[PDB]
Amino acid sequence: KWVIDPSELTFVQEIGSGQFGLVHLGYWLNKDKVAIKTIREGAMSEEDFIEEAEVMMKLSHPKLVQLYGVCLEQAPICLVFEFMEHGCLSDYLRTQRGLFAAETLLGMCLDVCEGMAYLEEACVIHRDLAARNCLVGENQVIKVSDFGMTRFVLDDQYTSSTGTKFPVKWASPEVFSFSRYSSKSDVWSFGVLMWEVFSEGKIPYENRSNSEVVEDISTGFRLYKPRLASTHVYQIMNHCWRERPEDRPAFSRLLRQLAEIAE
Ligand SMILES: Nc1ncnc2c1ncn2[C@@H]1O[C@H](COP(=O)(O)OP(=O)(O)O)[C@@H](O)[C@H]1O
Ligand SMILES: CC(C)Oc1ccc2cccc(-n3cc(NC(N)=O)c(C(N)=O)n3)c2c1
Repeated sequence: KWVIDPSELTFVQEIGSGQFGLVHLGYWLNKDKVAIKTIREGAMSEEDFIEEAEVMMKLSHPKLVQLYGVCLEQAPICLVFEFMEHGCLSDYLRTQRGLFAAETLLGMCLDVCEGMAYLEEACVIHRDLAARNCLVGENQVIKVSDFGMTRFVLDDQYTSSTGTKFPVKWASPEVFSFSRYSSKSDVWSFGVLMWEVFSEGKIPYENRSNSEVVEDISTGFRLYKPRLASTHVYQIMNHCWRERPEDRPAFSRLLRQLAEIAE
């Protein structure tokens, strides 16, 4: 089962604060060390989430952070995840800026691409892929996390394309216009993630408001090439940012293309 009883969890240390609550390092009885995220009441549709648990627990891949289960005996509920020692990728890049070899940055993109190729085959859409949603583990492995979570977030300012906190910077035109999510909209987001990785954690379109990003993208403007990205890597980024979803590569194609470049 995916239900974890409160007696099977022990909170050891606070890791940090998230959008919807605290994150602790803890232990899960007879299992492993875990990261536990406490979810503020009202932040997510808990009943909708619990309905998909039996199906979603079957997803397992080396490049996806495992969500082991939920502790829901009383509010606030807890989500129990695999512990990722080095934390989020966006912070990891920013803190180690200037210490990365270009091969390591391409390797991080390849780990994410592998995890995303598994979700694409599984017909699971992430909806908010970004470096902030990737985590860094043992020996600097990158794993994707939080796929599908925006379908349960109750704050309309984040989930509505016309909302003030919407992640427009990682959104394809059909997502920011119509909320038309697909694995091809995740490919657009993946191109922005590659830009974040090769820029060592810079924020995309930092000099633009959300409406300015929409106008810029719609008139054909794209993110500039980071210094560390080769012209071949930047070409693949641009393929992710094609206006028509049908013209973007699938993750299965990107994985082969990026691997050929790396190997
Ligand atoms: N699985 C995990 N393992 C280790 N640290 C984690 C894990 N999930 C989240 N964290 C850490 O918890 C903090 C907040 O996490 P996150 O829940 O992603 O907040 P937010 O959703 O606002 O980004 C960050 O410092 C992040 O590195
Ligand atoms: C206990 C888990 C399996 O329950 C759910 C229920 C609904 C879900 C809906 C969307 C996505 C889910 N989801 C998210 C996951 N992992 C991370 N790191 O976010 C996993 C997994 N199997 O590792 N499943 C869900 C996971």
